[PDB]
Amino acid sequence: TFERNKTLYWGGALWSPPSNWNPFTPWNAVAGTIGLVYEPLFLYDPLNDKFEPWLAEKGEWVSNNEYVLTLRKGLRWQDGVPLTADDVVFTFEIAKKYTGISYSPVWNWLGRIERVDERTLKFVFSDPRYQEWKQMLINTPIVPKHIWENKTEEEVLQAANENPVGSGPYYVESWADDRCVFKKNGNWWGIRELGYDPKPERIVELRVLSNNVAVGMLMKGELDWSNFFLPGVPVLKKAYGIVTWYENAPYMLPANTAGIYINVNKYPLSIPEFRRAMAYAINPEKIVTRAYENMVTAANPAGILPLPGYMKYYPKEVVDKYGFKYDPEMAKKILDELGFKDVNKDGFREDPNGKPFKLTIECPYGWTDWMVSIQSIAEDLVKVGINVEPKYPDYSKYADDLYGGKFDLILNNFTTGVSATIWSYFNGVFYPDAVESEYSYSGNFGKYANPEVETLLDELNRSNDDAKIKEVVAKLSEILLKDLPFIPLWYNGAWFQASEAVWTNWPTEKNPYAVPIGWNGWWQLTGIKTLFGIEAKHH
Ligand SMILES: OC[C@H]1O[C@@H](O[C@H]2[C@H](O)[C@H](O)[C@H](O[C@H]3[C@H](O)[C@H](O)[C@H](O[C@H]4[C@H](O)[C@H](O)[C@H](O[C@H]5[C@H](O)[C@H](O)[C@H](O[C@H]6[C@H](O)[C@H](O)[C@H](O)O[C@@H]6CO)O[C@@H]5CO)O[C@@H]4CO)O[C@@H]3CO)O[C@@H]2CO)[C@@H](O)[C@@H](O)[C@@H]1O
Ligand SMILES: [Mg+2]
Ligand SMILES: [Mg+2]
Repeated sequence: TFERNKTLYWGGALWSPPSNWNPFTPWNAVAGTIGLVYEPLFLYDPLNDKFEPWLAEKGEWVSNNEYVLTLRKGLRWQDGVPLTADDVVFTFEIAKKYTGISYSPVWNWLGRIERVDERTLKFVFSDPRYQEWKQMLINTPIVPKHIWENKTEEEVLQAANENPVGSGPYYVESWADDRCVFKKNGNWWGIRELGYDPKPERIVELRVLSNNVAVGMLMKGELDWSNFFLPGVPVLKKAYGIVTWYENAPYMLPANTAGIYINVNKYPLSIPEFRRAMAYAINPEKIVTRAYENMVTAANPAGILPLPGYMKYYPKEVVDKYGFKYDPEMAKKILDELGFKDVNKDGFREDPNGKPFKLTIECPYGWTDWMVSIQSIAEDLVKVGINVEPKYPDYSKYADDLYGGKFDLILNNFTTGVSATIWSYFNGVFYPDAVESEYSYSGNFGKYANPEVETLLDELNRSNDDAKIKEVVAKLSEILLKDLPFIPLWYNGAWFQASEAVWTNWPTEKNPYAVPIGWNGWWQLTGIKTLFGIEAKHH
């Protein structure tokens, strides 16, 4: 049995049976595969807007189109093989050869990677996409050449990669239908080279079928670290000693923009004015109150996260002029203009030819707050005569629906999260390559096309000037508000609560040494630093 005071029980990110640890497919890999096992060149600290060199010792643009990366000495894979610049070169170059790899488009703007010396690389760009490069530095996991280099593309993309060999502080000890057990690598290079020493001997990542199940686990100290949404936080804190980021309401940091992606290839969702009608029909405040007990705030119409590094580009003129707000009369007005009228007194508008139509809205089953939220959204839409039914596929079906574009309306936040650049938000909304691609893992899940938007995304991407960025953000926001491929509704929380029954010194507002979120994508946003600060109450 695992000794209690050396074991960290964590959940909130495991919504399918653990079966994949492939760093090339983080959408399917067990959360923590990126972070615990495979590592990035840099972390990004969103609390302070700062990069922390991780595998890298340093990185800088030495010219308009050359980025010099210096790797730390003494880096090592979990199998003892040195991790070197060879592996970084390979991580990028494998995607030149194998276009099926998700980040293969990097080679449309990266020209070559020069080896300067033993630990230094010079990335030379044909098209220096500064904003997108920031994201690559924290999101691209470095993989071992000596393990992956002889695999075919099918092998690379399909491999379950059981017993993954990464360079990180934990490896996989065991797994089963309800858990993945990570075990500490006592020889992790980071101990010597960074002076970080992860405290848990084991991290047990738990799966539950619904947030409902996690409540009792946290209450009883069976769960230490929760990245679940849990209701009734005031009671958890008062009666069970639960800690959160903020001591008082709203308790939770914002994490991302939750909104509705719309299948623009399904009638009548193809009609931009119909999408604007839906936006006017929805009451985000009812969601904020009913689902979240005011732990979140409603989104501004552009969906720009209420953080300083984003809000410095807020397009107030554009939003004042082109924004939407909750107004059922305006929704009814537009629907009537479009000819969608109830001809049979069933409370549902038929189409202009008198035919019925109805739509689905979906979220993952067991994501209890999103279930309540899409019930609320559906109710709002039905109230102006749009027949919308909530559906709760399991996470895996939800994800296949999302990535494959097989939905009507879908509540999502996967690409609209906290990042090093506002470019990632607009890319997460508009991702042009989604349109012709079978699956999209990068955004624009409803496959909205707009050639003008593509040029603007690139303009923003290529800019390093605040004035220029502000100008382009305004143009992008105007098109977002006119065509609404994505309807922003609220900022979903960075859900974090912890039990102090075993582990203490959690990071909080007053002790902000890490952002304690272990969802995929968040280890590199300093989730990993959680592990070096927590303290086991008892030896
Ligand atoms: O409140 C509701 C419930 O919340 C639960 O917790 C949720 C949480 O709220 C949130 O939904 C979270 O979402 C995860 C998600 O599960 C998934 O892991 C997701 O993974 C993303 C990832 O963040 C990136 O967006 C990634 O984008 C990359 C692309 O895949 C691709 O590699 C791309 O490659 C480009 C390349 O880098 C280069 O730029 C080149 O030029 O072009 C390439 C192509 O574009 O690079 C992208 C960026 O790196 O995609 C994946 C998949 O979309 O990450 C989010 C965020 O964490 O999930 C959790 C649950 O796990 C619970 O709290 C529950 O209790 C609540 O009820
Ligand atoms: Mg307290
Ligand atoms: Mg009718």
